[PDB]
Amino acid sequence: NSNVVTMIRAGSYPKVNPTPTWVRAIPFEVSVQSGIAFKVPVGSLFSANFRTDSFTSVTVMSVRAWTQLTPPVNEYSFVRLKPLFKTGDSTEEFEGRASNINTRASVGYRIPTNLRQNTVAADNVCEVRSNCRQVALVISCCFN
Amino acid sequence: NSNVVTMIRAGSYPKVNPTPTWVRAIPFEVSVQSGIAFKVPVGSLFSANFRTDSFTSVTVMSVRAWTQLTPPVNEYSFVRLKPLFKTGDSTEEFEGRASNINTRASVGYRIPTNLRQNTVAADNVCEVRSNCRQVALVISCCFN
Amino acid sequence: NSNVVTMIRAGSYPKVNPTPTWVRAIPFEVSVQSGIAFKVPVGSLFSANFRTDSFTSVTVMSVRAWTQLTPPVNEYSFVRLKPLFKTGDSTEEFEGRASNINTRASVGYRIPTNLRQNTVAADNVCEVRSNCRQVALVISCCFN
Amino acid sequence: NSNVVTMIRAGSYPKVNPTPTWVRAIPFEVSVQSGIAFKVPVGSLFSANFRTDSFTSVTVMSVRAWTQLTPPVNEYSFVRLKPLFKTGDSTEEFEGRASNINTRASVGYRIPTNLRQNTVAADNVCEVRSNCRQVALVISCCFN
Amino acid sequence: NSNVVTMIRAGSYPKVNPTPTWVRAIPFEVSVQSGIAFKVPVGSLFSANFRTDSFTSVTVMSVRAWTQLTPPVNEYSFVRLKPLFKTGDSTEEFEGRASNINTRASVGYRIPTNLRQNTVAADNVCEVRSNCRQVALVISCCFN
Amino acid sequence: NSNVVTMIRAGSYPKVNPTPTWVRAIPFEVSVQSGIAFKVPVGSLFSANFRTDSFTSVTVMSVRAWTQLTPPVNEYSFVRLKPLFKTGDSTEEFEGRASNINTRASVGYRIPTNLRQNTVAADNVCEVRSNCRQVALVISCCFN
Amino acid sequence: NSNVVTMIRAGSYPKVNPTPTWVRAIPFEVSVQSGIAFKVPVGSLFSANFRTDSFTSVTVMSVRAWTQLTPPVNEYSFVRLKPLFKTGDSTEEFEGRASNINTRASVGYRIPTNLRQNTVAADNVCEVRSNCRQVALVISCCFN
RNA sequence: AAAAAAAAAA
RNA sequence: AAAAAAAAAA
RNA sequence: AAAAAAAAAA
RNA sequence: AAAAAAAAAA
RNA sequence: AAAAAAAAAA
RNA sequence: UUUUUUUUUU
RNA sequence: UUUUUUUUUU
RNA sequence: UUUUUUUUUU
RNA sequence: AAAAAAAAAA
RNA sequence: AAAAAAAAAA
RNA sequence: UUUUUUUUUU
RNA sequence: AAAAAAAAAA
RNA sequence: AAAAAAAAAA
RNA sequence: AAAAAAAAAA
RNA sequence: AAAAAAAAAA
RNA sequence: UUUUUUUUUU
RNA sequence: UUUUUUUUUU
Repeated sequence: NSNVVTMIRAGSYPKVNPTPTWVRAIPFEVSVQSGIAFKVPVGSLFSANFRTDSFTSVTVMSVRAWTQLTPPVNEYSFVRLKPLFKTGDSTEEFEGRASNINTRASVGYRIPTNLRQNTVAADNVCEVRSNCRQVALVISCCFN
Repeated sequence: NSNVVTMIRAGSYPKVNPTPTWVRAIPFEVSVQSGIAFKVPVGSLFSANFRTDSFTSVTVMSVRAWTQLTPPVNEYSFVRLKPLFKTGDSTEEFEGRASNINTRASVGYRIPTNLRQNTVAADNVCEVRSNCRQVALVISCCFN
Repeated sequence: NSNVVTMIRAGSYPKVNPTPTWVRAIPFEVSVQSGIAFKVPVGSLFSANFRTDSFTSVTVMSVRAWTQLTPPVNEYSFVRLKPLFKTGDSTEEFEGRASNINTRASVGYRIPTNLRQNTVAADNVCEVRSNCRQVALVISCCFN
Repeated sequence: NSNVVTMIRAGSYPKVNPTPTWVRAIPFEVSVQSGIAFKVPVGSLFSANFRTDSFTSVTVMSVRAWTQLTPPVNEYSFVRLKPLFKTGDSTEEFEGRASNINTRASVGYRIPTNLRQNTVAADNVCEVRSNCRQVALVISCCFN
Repeated sequence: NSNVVTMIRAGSYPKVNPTPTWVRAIPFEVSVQSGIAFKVPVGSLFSANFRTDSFTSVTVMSVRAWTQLTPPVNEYSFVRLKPLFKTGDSTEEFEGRASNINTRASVGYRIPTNLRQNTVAADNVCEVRSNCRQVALVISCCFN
Repeated sequence: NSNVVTMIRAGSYPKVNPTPTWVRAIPFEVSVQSGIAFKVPVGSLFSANFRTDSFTSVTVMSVRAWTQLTPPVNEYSFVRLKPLFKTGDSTEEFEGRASNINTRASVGYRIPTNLRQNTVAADNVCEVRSNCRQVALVISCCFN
Repeated sequence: NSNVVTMIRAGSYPKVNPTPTWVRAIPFEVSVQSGIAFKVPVGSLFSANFRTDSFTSVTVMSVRAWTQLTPPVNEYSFVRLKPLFKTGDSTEEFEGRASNINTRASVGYRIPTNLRQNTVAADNVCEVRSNCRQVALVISCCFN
């Protein structure tokens, strides 16, 4: 392949965008209490730890949850997800349980195209329920 | 297609990365004096206006320049580019001229694979010469 | 086929959901006055008569209306539907008339994918106008 | 695809049903004592927690059991299932055992077509035996 | 072809709609100040000058902009667009610049299907920035 | 498909039209007396109830008529149409009768290409005769 | 398929057998001491708990062994099997060891066709050795 | 036959 | 790949 | 048509 | 060649 | 697609 | 993708 | 007979 | 190996 | 393989 | 040759 | 889906 | 698809 | 399958 | 024939 | 074309 | 022999 | 990709 700089025959000035969109998967954790549902805020996706402090809106595509800490004694890990939306919250409780006490419990859900609108920091993604004190999330989204 | 949320049978916790790389084309402008060469610093690529204030290094792939203002009276626009490298500056003067007085002049150059190392904010990209007082650049690079 | 019980060789604990979604066609009637449009509330879909008193939101896909009672003397039955949306009500008046005085008049409309968001009990499906005193509806939707 | 509402050319009033059937897999847990068989009541399937409080009968198709808590010390988890029927109870003890002490034990059985009749709340599904104090069940059935 | 009136063998009365939908491209201009962003109201699309004064909602599909006046002295024409949405404003700045000082600058963006909801007169389409005092807009939309 | 806004690489300013044409079918009713022909005015097609109050001319392609009320006692429904033209009125009497006393009568005619000129509000479409007091008309026309 | 009873045109009285053979895999456990071989008696296969109390002889085809309890501290589980025969005992010590301290150790041996004679309750099947205090056996055999 | 630099071409 | 329920389709 | 980044898939 | 609007058709 | 110069190659 | 100049490899 | 949702089997 | 986003080449 | 009765089906 | 139960197998 | 055992049908 | 009336055509 | 309206495309 | 939801399957 | 009942047949 | 108008058959 | 349940289209 080429070993030195080569000339580019550029033409007219193209169309540019200094602030483009970005498809990303954001990993973060949430602290949950026993028997209490925790509304996960959308504002947790806008942070300098994800290079996403420049955005103000995001389109969430899918949500995946993992238990982050060990379950109580004699129990297996479980994590539930209840989707939330601005036009109307859902009543599904997608639950995944671990079959080994030393293994995480995982579950997720996909958001259909008809409900993939923008969300801002004040909004909530879903509700999380678990017997472990911490839940890790991996949210596939498009920042715009 | 689907009209409601559907469960995702997630498995083990996957390999994640909260601060990934990003291939971009960064547009920005510089002020140039007549008969004086302007050194374009690499620090101009790290800004919040480009969503890039979180990176510290960047791999430049190609540089393109356009004249941003009108040329002096009776003249046609022109722009020269001299590539600069930490291992050793080059002496090429890639020059493009305008064939219409009302049209921009443009030129660009490609950096070969053997010279695509990282550069930090303190480094320089190239030298810019032009008869117009402002030059527009679009630098294709990989942030990491 | 099998005549007695057979053993299932199960494995790990699967991903479960106790409150799943449900695509339905909900029949119900509304009383209409002469020359006055009636806003059909979405809350009519959540009732124990439909096994749907557990849902809080619903995604309406298509609405079909029939005249339920006989028209006034010397007239043929008719029914008009005007779709309503939270992001902006429409002005279309889909209308159907009966060609026999003793037959029902019917009409319906389809909701596109871009407008298939969730609606709650406080929302309205559409406006209905009819010279008959009652109108039967069959609203294809997805409860979630 | 369409971006606005389109008219449906509906015809006569169709055959309707406001309370239809539903095939579901219902997850719930039962408390088991050591060396004592526990009868699983059919009434545990009718609940507002499963959106099935509107049904009174149910046709059971298959039953799957998992150990929900840890086994006693030094032991591996096990679970036994004995199908119960109104016309005549079976004596099969379908058993599954865990090969890892930290993993659930699971087993299941399928009800043939000749035994798929309706059952009410008073009826029993099966007897469960386990060295663990809790057993999670997932019953595939059709509500009607 | 036929040179006189011929009889149509019509049948039953069909499904009619007096106020139908309408796919349109609405051209109009806005006044922009130097260095000041201008929010384009959706109400600009409802006017008797476009035959659309009878509509109350509209679904936008794409937005296009051209510079309507000459840029300041020594400068090339440019125009920036930032899409706005009720669910969440975007941060993109789609920019197009003129390569000839006598030529307009043009740029545009397309709204995805998942963001094509209804918008009323009080809503805003996008922000516009330009060094020219007037920008010509052409908005492909569906009236309903 | 796309989930976020994407940039359109627009070019020169295109040919636009703010007040375009429109192919429509305009449904409306007229009051007819027994044994008296009624001239249908073209001005009935220009109204805000049809979104066509902005037009001043219209080109008719075909005319259809149904009886809107019940016929007198012991009689079957009928309707006659006589096309009218500015260059010369026709003498045809396209007639359709009901085979059931409870059913509407329908008939229609098509205007050839050589007679499809513009018509203003002062002009008349056709004469209508019927034993019923009201006749429903559906006129396929092109507004311009 | 047939929904009521049908007539069977039987012929002569067939050859019957009220006490037929039966191929089975008998699950049972034995208690084993440390460093002491345990002779598993054939009489353990004849029991009402396996529906085989009516048999007096059995033809053993294969023997499989699993550890039933946890091994000593710091040790992995293991189990040995030594086949025994009335015509002459074997000296093979088929051994299996667990590769996880929390998993069962398993091994098995198949009896060839030339050594598949009948064995009564007084006979032995194999000698079992293990560091666990219990071994779970599953013996494939034909009861006759 | 492919690859690099300088030049040329549709 | 076939079958059941709920929904949609030619 | 190939390659790079991010995402998604069998 | 495909997608959306209005009209028409088997 | 061919030709020249500098370089690399089977 | 090829022709030519410098160079290399085989 | 297929698309889609819940679920199961492989 | 393809689809999608950013970008370049042609 | 055809025919009859009763039932079910495209 | 297909269906069932029990066992076994790739 | 097959091999084996018990039984049935043809 | 053929025939009849009026018209038009190679 | 063809014709008209509005939108889009090579 | 394709798509959706609930279930079942290799 | 398949399935049920009664009848009939190789 | 076809196209068009009126009309009938299917 | 198919079978079943609700439903739609043809």
